[PDB]
Amino acid sequence: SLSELSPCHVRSGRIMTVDGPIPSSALGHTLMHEHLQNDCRCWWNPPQEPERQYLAEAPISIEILSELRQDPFVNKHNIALDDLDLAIAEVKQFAAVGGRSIVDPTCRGIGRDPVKLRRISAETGVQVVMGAGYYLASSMPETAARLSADDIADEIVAEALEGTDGTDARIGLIGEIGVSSDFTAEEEKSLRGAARAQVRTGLPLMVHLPGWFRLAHRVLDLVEEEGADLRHTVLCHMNPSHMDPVYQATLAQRGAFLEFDMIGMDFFYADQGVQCPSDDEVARAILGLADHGYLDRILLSHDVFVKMMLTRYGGNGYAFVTKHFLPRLRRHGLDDAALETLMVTNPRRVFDASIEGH
Amino acid sequence: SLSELSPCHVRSGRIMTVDGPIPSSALGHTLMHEHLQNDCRCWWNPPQEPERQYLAEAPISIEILSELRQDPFVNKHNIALDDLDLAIAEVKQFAAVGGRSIVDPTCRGIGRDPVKLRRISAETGVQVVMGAGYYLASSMPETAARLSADDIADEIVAEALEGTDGTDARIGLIGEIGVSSDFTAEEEKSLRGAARAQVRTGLPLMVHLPGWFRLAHRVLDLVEEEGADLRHTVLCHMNPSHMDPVYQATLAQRGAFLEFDMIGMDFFYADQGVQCPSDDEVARAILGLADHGYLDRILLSHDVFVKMMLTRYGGNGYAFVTKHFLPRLRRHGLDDAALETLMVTNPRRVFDASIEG
Amino acid sequence: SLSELSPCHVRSGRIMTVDGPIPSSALGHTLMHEHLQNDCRCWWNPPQEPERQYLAEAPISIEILSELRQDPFVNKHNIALDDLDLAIAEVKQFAAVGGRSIVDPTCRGIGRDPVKLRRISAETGVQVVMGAGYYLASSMPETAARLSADDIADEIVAEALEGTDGTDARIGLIGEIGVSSDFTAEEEKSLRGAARAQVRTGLPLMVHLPGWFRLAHRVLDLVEEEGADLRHTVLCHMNPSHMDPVYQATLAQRGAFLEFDMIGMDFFYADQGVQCPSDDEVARAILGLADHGYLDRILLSHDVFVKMMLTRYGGNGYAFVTKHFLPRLRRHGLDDAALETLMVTNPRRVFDASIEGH
Amino acid sequence: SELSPCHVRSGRIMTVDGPIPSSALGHTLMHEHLQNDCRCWWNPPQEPERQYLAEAPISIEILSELRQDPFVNKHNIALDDLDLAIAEVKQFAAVGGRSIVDPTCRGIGRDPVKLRRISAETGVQVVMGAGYYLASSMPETAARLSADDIADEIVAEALEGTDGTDARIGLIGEIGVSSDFTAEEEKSLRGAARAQVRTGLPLMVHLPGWFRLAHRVLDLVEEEGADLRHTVLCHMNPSHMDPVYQATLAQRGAFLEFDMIGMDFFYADQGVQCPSDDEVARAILGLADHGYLDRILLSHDVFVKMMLTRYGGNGYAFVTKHFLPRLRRHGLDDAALETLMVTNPRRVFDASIEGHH
Ligand SMILES: [Mg+2]
Ligand SMILES: [Zn+2]
Ligand SMILES: [Zn+2]
Ligand SMILES: [Zn+2]
Ligand SMILES: [Zn+2]
Ligand SMILES: [Zn+2]
Ligand SMILES: [Zn+2]
Ligand SMILES: [Zn+2]
Ligand SMILES: [Zn+2]
Repeated sequence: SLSELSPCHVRSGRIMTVDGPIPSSALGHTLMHEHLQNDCRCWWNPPQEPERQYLAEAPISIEILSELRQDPFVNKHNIALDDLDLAIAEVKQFAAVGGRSIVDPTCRGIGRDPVKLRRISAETGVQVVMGAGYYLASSMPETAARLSADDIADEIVAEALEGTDGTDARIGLIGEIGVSSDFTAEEEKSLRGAARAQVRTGLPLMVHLPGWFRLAHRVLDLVEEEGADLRHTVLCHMNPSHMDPVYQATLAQRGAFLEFDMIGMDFFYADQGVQCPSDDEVARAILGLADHGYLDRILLSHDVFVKMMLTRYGGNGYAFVTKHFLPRLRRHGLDDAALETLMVTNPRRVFDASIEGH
Repeated sequence: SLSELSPCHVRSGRIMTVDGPIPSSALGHTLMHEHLQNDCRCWWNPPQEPERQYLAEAPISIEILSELRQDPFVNKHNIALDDLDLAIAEVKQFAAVGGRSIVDPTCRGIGRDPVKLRRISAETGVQVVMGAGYYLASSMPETAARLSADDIADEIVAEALEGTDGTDARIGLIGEIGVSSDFTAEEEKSLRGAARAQVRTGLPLMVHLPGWFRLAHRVLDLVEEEGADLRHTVLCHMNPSHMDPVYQATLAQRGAFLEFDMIGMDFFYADQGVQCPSDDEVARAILGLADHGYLDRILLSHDVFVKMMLTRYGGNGYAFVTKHFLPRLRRHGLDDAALETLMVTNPRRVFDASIEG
Repeated sequence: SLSELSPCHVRSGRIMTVDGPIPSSALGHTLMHEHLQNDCRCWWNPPQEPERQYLAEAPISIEILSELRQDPFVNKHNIALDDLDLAIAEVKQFAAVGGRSIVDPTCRGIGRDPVKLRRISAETGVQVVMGAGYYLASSMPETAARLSADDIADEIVAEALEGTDGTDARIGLIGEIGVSSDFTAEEEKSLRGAARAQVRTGLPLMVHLPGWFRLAHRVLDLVEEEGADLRHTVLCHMNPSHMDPVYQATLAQRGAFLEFDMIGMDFFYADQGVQCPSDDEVARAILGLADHGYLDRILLSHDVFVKMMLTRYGGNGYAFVTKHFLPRLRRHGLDDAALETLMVTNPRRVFDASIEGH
Repeated sequence: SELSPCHVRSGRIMTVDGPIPSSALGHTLMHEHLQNDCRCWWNPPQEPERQYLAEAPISIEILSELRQDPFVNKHNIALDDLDLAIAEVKQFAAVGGRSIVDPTCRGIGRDPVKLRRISAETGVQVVMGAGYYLASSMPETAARLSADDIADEIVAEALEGTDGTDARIGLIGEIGVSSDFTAEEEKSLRGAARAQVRTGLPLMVHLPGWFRLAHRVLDLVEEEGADLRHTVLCHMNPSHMDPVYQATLAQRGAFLEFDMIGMDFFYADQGVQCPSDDEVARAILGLADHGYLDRILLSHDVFVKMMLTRYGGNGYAFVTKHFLPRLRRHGLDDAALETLMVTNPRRVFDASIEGHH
């Protein structure tokens, strides 16, 4: 009969960062979905072609970038953000263009580390909000199998109230819960646990979608069924469904945030046989959603999750959305006020339910 | 006329390479539009902000590739393909995947050099066809002002029959004739001279178009009134108008080749404020044209023209179309017969009028 | 204090017809929006060109139908359904093809008459449901100016519980509430009173939209803030917005019924300068709405409201949707189950909240 | 030696009342039937509940049903009321109409005697067509006829007379091509095409509007050596949603005739629906936007009694009185309306008229 709400629940007016609560007004210019450190080794796509073996063991170098872009998971070096010093330098680029906060949804199974997040936040001066929960079935630890939906919910609640991974750092978002195109029983159990935790903690809920598929409405049905708040639920990886305006708009209508977290990402995922859309295509979709009154549901990010996405390795880094995509949205007809809404007001809205709509 | 026809005119069944004539059947798997060596200094886009000054004088390195992709012309090192050894290595990648010939439309003003082409063909074993004529106005030498359209046609005729740039290497195509969005009086004179040379030499004609505009029909009107053969006229840079199927299909109907020579190029040209389309968007356009029966008018290439487009500098190289785009077209529905038509039959059709449609 | 619910509220399982309550299961094959008798003289479009003067005064004859189709409101004889015997014969055609019920939304200002409706239901054997409330501004009674939103709600509640126009006939639907492209303060007051009546009586709410505009979301916003049930709110005249799938789908997602009540109407309204879409264009829009999972929100009717729409005058009559449009929907891809859903299940859903969705 | 005295390069047009300079054609309807017989398309109702729609004369109370199955009514499928035809045509002259091209040919009731009565009484100039229509309407005698025999007949009607009169044809046309494109219809079309070469008159071809046989039709016509720039493709209305199909046909040089303006019936016998005027207007705008305004023709194809104002139809003045205003609402200016109703019809019959909007 005790309340389990986070001291930084959506009706508190505060946000839980790895360094403690901050007023929602201090969030400022924000990147809603970025990985600062992680481990994607489980997604390694072994080259079966004899001609393509050199791509697996070699460290990222300028001469192999083209091939990596057509199959980023083929390279072992690429699939792990484990360079803290580089992470710090790359994040400083964001801070250099006004960046103030970063939401890191790296959860259980893919390298979440509060100790490392605090080091980055302290050295960069950029505020960091940490996520929680379980990812895709393949990344789930041996122990998850014995856990019930409520057991998973309990773990999340504890991280929002007590601490995480043996530290007193607490989460500020229940996030990047894995839902694959197969939407396995494990994943459903995981999502139900996250949704129940959303109700118990009052924290925003972020769900990883299989972007090239269309399970978003089924995802929201489940969240809604568990009693969670759709207006504080974020649907990740919307970029690939840019050509389905009805799909995207009806989702926004239900209240969920539509996160276009793949800005700048243009890879072809050989494994899945899917292509990331262009920024122009995404820009038009965003323009369409805004024209239909859903501007306050749109979120932008890069979803940096591999080394080749850092500028040091030829990538766009964490300052690309701010430096290059915003000007592109301008070219598509969006005004300054809209840009402020996208990078500042909407992120705040995800965490603060008292913020008026658009 | 007759005496001025190239030994390899479009009704000869032969093709003129920098190393001499070859039967059209020997052309094989081809890239219709690539620059092996060139000079694009005249297009350098000086960095306005003193904060981007480093992007101008610094050499290309993996750490600045993102910025360069948003403004390729800001970097001086990037705007000139001048390393022959690298050109040779990059071209071998194409040969390694079945590549047999490359058409280099580098013409006057942008660094055409028959000696270097011959070295590349010698060391790679890849057949090279050399272009000719004048490019965009800003690249034209001061001596071009004195030339009449006929004088320009005469120069082209001489390179088709006797030699080029002080060598005995003869051209096998007229082109990458520059037409800017402004279509200046000089560019018009240049194009008329090219069209007249097309009639006189009987060689294919290739025209550079400002891809983000829609001047193609005006271009064909002029080529046609000058008496040139539209069925052996190639319209370059069609990638940007992928969203205008009527425009593209009507051009194909008139008989011209639609060259999607920007496969793999995804830069944002800041100077002009235009964006290169994605390969998926281009693939859909190609499928559409084929659905309407215009498959025999489609050509593919990369238009490699700056350093960052080579694999050595993080780019796609000359083997990308073959290795990665053909599979993409396969994913879109084109069968193997169609891929053979695109990389072998069509290129042959450009140079040989006897190939059935 | 004390309940004001109609004996046939949406959770009653019954429906109020001019002849009393009937189980919702008895509604059957239904036309959700038809006028059996009405008066549209206040919408006459006088021909400025003296050459077209003859069309204004002349009676409807086969010789001038072409001209009338290009400007229906030019003819005085056309803008009033006043022949009860013809109405009865025309309605018998609907019954002749399986029709069981008709919903007549003719309200105050446009000729609502419970006496006539009863004679029609009596002689045709077709069940008739009567609407209520006020229509567009220009048709509103002088007295409506003094009425407050609550007074309007009170009038509607009285017709749902006691009787209407001096009779004991009670209403079964609240509506064909007028909302013009101008959405005047009076129309807003009218709609607010209607929505309050929806909450108090529990009866369905039907709203007239200026189809060629996009005010539907603003309409639902108002019905929503007044506490009314969007799930039993019908948005009329959706046909003209067939080319705006995002707009239509997002309205359906909010829960409102999308009424394509202009089936068969292909006139050009000279006055407004608007053109009625073709049945093929509408069929495609309907297919799309269904493809997106909104089939249970789709309603179909003719909105017969002028003499020229009756078969006697060369028009389609009341049996057109059933005899000709359903087959067209089949040619487009809909099966008999879907057709059954459109003409029976959905109409029942309008009046009965116990009907399962999907 | 077989050119009509009013061939397309003569500057003249052959009407049923003799030659007239092309400049005299004026405001014209390119495809209308003044008198005809469509009894062969009788679509009798096999259900008792629709038996009344068969032998009953058209009346106001059955119009809805007829619009859903035009051929179900006997009275409706024959324009045999000359007095009514005159009255209806006068409506067209009343709004500026000067000429009407009647493509009614062999098999569907062509009658020079009746056309002359109509022209004399209304003051409207009439151009008469020729050739054979759809397979199901060809006479038994056409079976033995070879393509050349068919062309011979057309030539005689162009130079000597028609059906025993001295009235001569001014257009070869409304040649029948069904969705099946039968052997007999192909022979008919080849004969028409050869006659186009011999007489130099324009060629008009009936197309199964809901299909896509136009390019195949133009292929045949072209190989028979006929003039594509004076070939008219009828019934383009139904392919309005295929801008590439329509634009490419226009690029080949043929006229695109939207002769079903105002026609909104559902042909139960074919299971096809006539498009709305708004949809057609959009298609016309698109073609003009891509520079094909000079290839666009408009008409009603009045061919059954219910299409006459007396029977609730639109009559022969609808295009002029109601569709032009619709085109204006869509964005076309007055000069474009002049181009559509006067200049283009003249272009059909006169090759000396230069192109453009
Ligand atoms: Mg002979
Ligand atoms: Zn993810
Ligand atoms: Zn992620
Ligand atoms: Zn170029
Ligand atoms: Zn080039
Ligand atoms: Zn209404
Ligand atoms: Zn109504
Ligand atoms: Zn016809
Ligand atoms: Zn006809």
